[PDB]
Amino acid sequence: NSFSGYLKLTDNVYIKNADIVEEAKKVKPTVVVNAANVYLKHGGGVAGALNKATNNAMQVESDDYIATNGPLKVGGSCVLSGHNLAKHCLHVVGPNVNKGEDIQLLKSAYENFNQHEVLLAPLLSAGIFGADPIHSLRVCVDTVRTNVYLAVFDKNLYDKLVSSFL
Ligand SMILES: COc1ccc([C@@H](Cc2nnn[nH]2)NC(=O)c2ncnc3[nH]ccc23)cc1
Repeated sequence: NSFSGYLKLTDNVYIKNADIVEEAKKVKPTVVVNAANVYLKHGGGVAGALNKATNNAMQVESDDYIATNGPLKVGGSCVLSGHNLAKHCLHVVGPNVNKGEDIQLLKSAYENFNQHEVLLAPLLSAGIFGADPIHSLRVCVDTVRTNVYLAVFDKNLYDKLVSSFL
């Protein structure tokens, strides 16, 4: 968990303009969060990038988890191997608001972060899931009580977040 170049927004929320895959390779955190869907199919976005960095080992493990346990619920999570990126990967499902899943479930999604003392994570329900990313950071700040290090890929979004926050 040797994080560098973060800006402290609150007592427990830190932010950096970084690619989460590169941060995971430098820091080797105990937990990296994946922005997953309920069937753990890592087709694009953060999930596709983390899976590609494991050379599809995350997808093969995820398929075995789904065959044995069934899909996750929206707002839910599971802990699987972090492979070469982290000790563990916490796969978290935020609501896809573009598909009618309630925005209220973004709070439930961030509550899964509280099981882990320190996490490297992306913003949840952003990208194709359609939530406003600044709203997602607000929910993160209001819900997560453990130490979260957020990696925001787009510099334009990073600047809007830092301006809206501290
Ligand atoms: C479907 O859920 C999503 C959640 C978040 C996301 C977005 C939110 C975002 N948009 N501009 N910066 N951040 N984040 C990433 O895609 C992302 N973030 C950090 N490192 C990365 N490496 C490769 C991809 C990537 C998309 C989709």
